[PDB]
Amino acid sequence: SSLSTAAARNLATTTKTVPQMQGITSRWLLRLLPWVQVSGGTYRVNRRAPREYELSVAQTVLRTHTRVGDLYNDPMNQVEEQLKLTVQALRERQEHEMINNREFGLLHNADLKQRIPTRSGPPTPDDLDDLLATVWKDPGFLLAHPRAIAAMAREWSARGLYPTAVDFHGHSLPSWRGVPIFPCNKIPVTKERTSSILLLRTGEEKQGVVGLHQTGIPDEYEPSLSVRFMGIDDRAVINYLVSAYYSAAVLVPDALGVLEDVEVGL
Repeated sequence: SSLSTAAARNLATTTKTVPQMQGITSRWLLRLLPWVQVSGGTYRVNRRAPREYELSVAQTVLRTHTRVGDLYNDPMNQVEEQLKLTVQALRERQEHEMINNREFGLLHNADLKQRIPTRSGPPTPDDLDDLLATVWKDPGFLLAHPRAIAAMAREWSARGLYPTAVDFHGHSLPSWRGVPIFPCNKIPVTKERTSSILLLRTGEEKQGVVGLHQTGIPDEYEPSLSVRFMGIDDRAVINYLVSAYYSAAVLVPDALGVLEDVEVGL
């Protein structure tokens, strides 16, 4: 019964699948942020000396054995799958740097007048209204941690408020006064169980937060991402350099607002 079935499997093929990554998340900042093309890796912003923006690089070395690249290509190209997973990891760390970097990160490039605290510590609807009023000109969307979103929803339930869920493209999302709320785990949660909420206006024509990249680069794989052969070493390992160029820019101080010290709760 079982032995016969196993023996039969010995002459059959199993259905496998691409390696599955638990880490892969919904990189909402990359999808929502408009991307403006820069030349020479430099972008000038005339602010009321102009600020200079240099493209940062997220790069890594992909090492693949020569045997893997030669033999294991029958059902699917293993070097291509390794490249896809490498690009996915690159995009994840890009999303992390768009928020947490000390040079162009959103959490650190916010004007001191635009950062506001919470009156009591939980993210009450009053704090949401204050955050909305900070960026009062065409507010694009809110970005928060899942714990933060849970905390705001518990304040809504405690106050007897059921906010309408906006339908953004094919996705239904929570919203506050028409402003869609997007979850992002890259936003830090401190050991005191506190986080931050970001309200953004997006667009170059609206003087909002934009993303900076450079498409067209040579040896390009995906837009603004390039893969280059580096060589084979004495142990017969093929090395590839994969590089993605990216930056962020807030055109005017009022395009970004931060609600700070949000008590998400344990």
